[PDB]
Parts: sequence; structure tokens; C-alpha cells
Amino acid sequence: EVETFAFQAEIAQLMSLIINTFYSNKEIFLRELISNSSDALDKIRYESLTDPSKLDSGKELHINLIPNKQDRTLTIVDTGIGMTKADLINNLGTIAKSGTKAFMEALQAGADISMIGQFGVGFYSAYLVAEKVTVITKHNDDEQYAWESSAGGSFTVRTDTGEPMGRGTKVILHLKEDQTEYLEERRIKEIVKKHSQFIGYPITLFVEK
Ligand SMILES: Cc1cn(-c2cc3c(c(C4CCCC4)c2)C(=O)NCC3)c2c1C(=O)CC(C)(C)C2
Repeated sequence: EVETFAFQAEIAQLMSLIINTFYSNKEIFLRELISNSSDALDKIRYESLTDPSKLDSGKELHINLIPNKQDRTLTIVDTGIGMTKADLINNLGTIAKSGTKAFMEALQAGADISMIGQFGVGFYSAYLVAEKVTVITKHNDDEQYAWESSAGGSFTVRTDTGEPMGRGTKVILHLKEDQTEYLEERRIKEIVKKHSQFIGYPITLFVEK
């Protein structure tokens, strides 16, 4: 049921760099993950123009931010295109291999961690604030999967037995003890306004009861 895979050498190096470098501007993780969600939403919206049946799994195109102080988790939910088993294991990793190499060469040449998005590897900025990242995803062409990594050179992929999503992605960030500010309502609002104010989809903050 659970398959373990090694990250491509370049990816493992980037992950180690993101976790061990002293960089206080950690807030950029939220705009990077919102940008991945925005790209997934663009993809399904565009594909639905030629094939409207691609929206049978859900017409709503949105982003939900769900902080949870008790579990110390920040969940980002999108109703985008989602990811297939091949996207999670092979496809996005192949694209990330070339981008990571270019970003690490740029960091050595003077560039800062905030430029991560230009190299298409912005997803990995999640490790600036999270000790573990869980990706629950559902694409129209495949089953629902759970991708997970606490870094250390490996990741796991399994078929998701939990609640069916219809279509899209859930990014669950198991936050580091010193990064609980990203669970506060006013802090999330400030990050969204500063970095993601022009995203072409509704971004809804789920306020804790
Ligand atoms: C590069 C890269 C990009 N993303 C990534 C992450 C997400 C999404 C996307 C979409 C798919 C189509 C357009 C962009 C990509 C998405 O749909 N929603 C938010 C999370 C990943 C990588 C990896 O290397 C590891 C990973 C676990 C496969 C996640």
C-alpha cells in the first residue's frame, strides 16, 4: 500500500538548503503554495473550455486556507486540476530537477530564497515553515493519492483511503514549533494582501471557532 521513493539528488540538496539556511522572510511559502494552486486552477479552467465534462467533478474554482492551532497545521485546499500518480512520482520531479539545479546555481551567484518561484520549484519553500508536508490530490484521470515527506531524502506515495475530494489538492503543513504565527488570522490576512492580492480566484480564510 505505501511506496517509498528517494528524491532526485538535486531536490534533496534544495530541501536540505531550505531547512538549514537562516532566512527570516519565511512568509513567502504561502504565496508560493497559493501560486501552485492558482496554476492548477488555470489548467482545469483552460481544459474545461474544450471539454466541459472536466468540471463534472466540481464547477467551483477556489482556494481555502484552513489554520488549526490544536493540530499545529495550515491546510491549503484548491479545486484545481489535481495531480496523477505519475505527476507526484515522475512528471513534476523531472521538471523540478532542471529548475532546482538552476536555482542552486543562482543562490551561489547572489540570488535570495524569495526568487524560488522563477525556477518553478516554489512548492519546496513549504519546508521553510513545515517539518512535514502532506499532499492529498485528485485528478480526473486517476485515483485519490497521498504524497508525504518530512525531507531527509525520501517521500511516500499511497492511495488515499480518507474523505473523497472530487477534484483538486489539499496541502497539509505540519508546522515547526517556532512557526505558529502562520496559524494567526491577522498574520495570514497580511501575507495574502502583500503577496497574493491579484490571484484570479477567491481565497477564503477559514476562521477557527
Ligand atoms: C515542482 C512541483 C510543483 N508541485 C505542485 C504542487 C501543488 C500543485 C501543483 C500544480 C499541478 C499542475 C499545475 C501546478 C504542483 C497543485 O495542484 N496544488 C498545490 C500543490 C509539486 C512539485 C514537486 O516536485 C512535488 C509535488 C508533491 C509533486 C508537488
